[PDB]
Amino acid sequence: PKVVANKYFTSNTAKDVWSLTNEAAAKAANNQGRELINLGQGFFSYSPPQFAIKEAQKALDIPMVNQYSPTRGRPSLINSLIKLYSPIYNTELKAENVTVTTGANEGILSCLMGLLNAGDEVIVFEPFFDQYIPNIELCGGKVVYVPINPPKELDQRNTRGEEWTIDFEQFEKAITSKTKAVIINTPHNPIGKVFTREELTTLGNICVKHNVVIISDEVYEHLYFTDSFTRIATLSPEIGQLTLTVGSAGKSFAATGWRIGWVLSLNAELLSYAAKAHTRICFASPSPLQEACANSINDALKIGYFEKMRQEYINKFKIFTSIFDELGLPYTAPEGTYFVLVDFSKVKIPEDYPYPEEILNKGKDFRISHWLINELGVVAIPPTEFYIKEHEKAAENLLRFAVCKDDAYLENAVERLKLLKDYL
Amino acid sequence: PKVVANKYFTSNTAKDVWSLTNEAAAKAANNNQGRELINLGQGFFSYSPPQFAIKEAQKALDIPMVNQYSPTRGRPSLINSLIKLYSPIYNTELKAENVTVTTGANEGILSCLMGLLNAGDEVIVFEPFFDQYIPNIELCGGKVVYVPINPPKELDQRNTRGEEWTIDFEQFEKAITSKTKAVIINTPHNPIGKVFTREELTTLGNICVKHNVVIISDEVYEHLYFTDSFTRIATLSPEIGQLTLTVGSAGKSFAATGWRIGWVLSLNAELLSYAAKAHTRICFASPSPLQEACANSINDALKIGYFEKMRQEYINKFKIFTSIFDELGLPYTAPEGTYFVLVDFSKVKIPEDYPYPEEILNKGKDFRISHWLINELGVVAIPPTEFYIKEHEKAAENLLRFAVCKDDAYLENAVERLKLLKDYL
Repeated sequence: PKVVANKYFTSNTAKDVWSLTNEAAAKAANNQGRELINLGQGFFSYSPPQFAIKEAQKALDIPMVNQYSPTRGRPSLINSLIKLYSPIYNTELKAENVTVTTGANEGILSCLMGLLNAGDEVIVFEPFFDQYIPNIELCGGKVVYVPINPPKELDQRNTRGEEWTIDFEQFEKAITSKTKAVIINTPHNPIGKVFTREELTTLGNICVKHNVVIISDEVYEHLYFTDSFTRIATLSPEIGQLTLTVGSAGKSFAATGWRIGWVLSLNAELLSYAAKAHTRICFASPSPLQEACANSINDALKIGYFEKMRQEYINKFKIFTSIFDELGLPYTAPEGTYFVLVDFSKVKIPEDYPYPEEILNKGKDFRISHWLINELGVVAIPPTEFYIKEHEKAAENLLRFAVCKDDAYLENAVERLKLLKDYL
Repeated sequence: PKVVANKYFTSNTAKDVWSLTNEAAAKAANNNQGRELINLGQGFFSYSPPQFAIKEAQKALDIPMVNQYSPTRGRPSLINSLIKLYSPIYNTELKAENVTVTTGANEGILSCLMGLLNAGDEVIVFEPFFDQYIPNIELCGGKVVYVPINPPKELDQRNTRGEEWTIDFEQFEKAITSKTKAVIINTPHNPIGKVFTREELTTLGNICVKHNVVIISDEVYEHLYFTDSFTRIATLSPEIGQLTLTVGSAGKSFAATGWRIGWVLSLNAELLSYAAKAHTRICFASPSPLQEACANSINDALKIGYFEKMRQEYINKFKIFTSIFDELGLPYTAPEGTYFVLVDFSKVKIPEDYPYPEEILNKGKDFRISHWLINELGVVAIPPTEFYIKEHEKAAENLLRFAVCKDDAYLENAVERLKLLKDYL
């Protein structure tokens, strides 16, 4: 039959970067004698820590833990979060300041749905997280894009996080009477940038001045390599009253398939809206995993797991970034996350290399990623997918690498990438 | 500060049935002083899922990658078990493209609606409706259109059958416009317990193919039926199947409501793809360990007759429970499926001046009957008028919904307490 479906889906038919990257990989395994090395997957290749696994198996042995949890979450998990974040915020947080969602992505969607009215505007920073766009638009929202500008020096030397910056003048100028909120991602995916207390302080105050809700995506909150990680909500009472901070159990415990997340806010009424939306979207989040997470947070604090994970990742990047320092390719040292942006502009690719008709329209990186897969057998992600075409040139030379793999895998990627010397 | 939230939530402020019932049970626990309350208002199991499912779940957690994101449409393993389970039921060798895993049936129904709806579209629901249907439809820009499932005229004279509750199909078809995108059919029905027949579903389906209206069949209770057969509308005719999206629920099938794993199937691959795309944008991927647990639990269930075992177990639960209404002379609609039962309380002599909170004076009568029952007997039941639009409400104003998804002992204890109704004749 000829059913008319939602126009939002029928009018957006283009393959996305995963779909296109998977096809290229699919075919490049032709590289025979070689196994493709995938650094394009933004999720861990290994298992969650054993203590996490054990808590989940125990939880399943508790009859009612297998049934619907209260809509805002299991008290046990809301309590482990109260315990964990109360010291961080300097408040004796209560249940009203916490709400559990089915992962950070649906937690963000719950924030957007509880706050948006047809026509409303939401600002996002480029390179943005792919899910942000449909979440906002599916809630009747209009997306506004202000870039996280690269360093002019981006492709001559290795850059830092604080070198990618937002034009807070340009940002305060995108705010209108239709602006309901702004999504801020720190540590940033894919820049790895950890927004500073002042970069964040300015934003915070701008928004309280313009009464704009701050939806803060802090899923990589535990994965930072700077002396400190600043939470914009803990900056100044007024900012905190306008901030909804999202976290992820999956990214925290290397269990992306668990689908447990949470949203915290000092402004309980603001939060009630995300909570009510969550109730109407998912109703309740996975029960056995909520209990596992409640106990894992405690197991984690007791054994210094987060610090240990941060060191493991400092190591992983030491292993990985080394070949780029050797090859001469600049990159922005990650301040957090397990993502790294490498400039491939200096790589000499045949000006007549054969690319699919599907990517000639795309920015440069889509072709670089394609070549790299067919020629070196290494999968990397082109970041211009997280841009609006007109703001996209500032990164058409970059590639995103995800190092959430075990050390050995990373070292073998470094060896394969030595072939990048056959192209200066 | 002063932030304008979504008006949808700021406009719908009234307390729902759950809040009211819970409150009433609170102030009533005092009085009931030495009497524990009997809660038959909870629509979810009070016990653990079968030990075989529990074990599949703990085992699944030991496979590393099973703890990371699963493919957006579902883990192949679960899709395979679903293809294996339904291919014989349908009459096709179903493929991955006819199956899609969602985070429970509720969010799968939402995914279906979000993939098909455009601003202004209309979706028809049948009263009494499942609660989540309304916001799911409206949050996606839909306008809900209500058509009641009419109760038998003998409803409060004698026990009735699910088959006696009927949709007025001329009224239904007459409610279809060019704006009508889909209709939601829930069978076995929550809460009548009605198992729509092959004939009821044939006529419903033929009407839908005639007006090109998508059928969203909520069949989470597909395994919990007491009739000879359970008709799946999508298997009635190729034309009906092409307009149908059928929903299932791992939590309702395996007594595991906290797992949040469901699925949507359709012979129309393109129709299904829209539900899948929506799911991808709503939750991205469903819980991985539990999908794997479900993949295997489905295989275990077929090799041990688990679904048949649970049907018998529920036939017994109702036999235990309904027997008191037979002895008391209170008519009910014998359930044809589900673990819900609608019982008529119109005969109960509740004092005409009995006090009720201002909050429920405007509510259908059943809300007050529920209030009274909690206070005077310490038994919790839900007023089904919550699942009606006010203008169609009357037809169920004398009913109370009970849910027997409790263990036999608890049910037998409920029966003993309910004998007290004898004093109110």
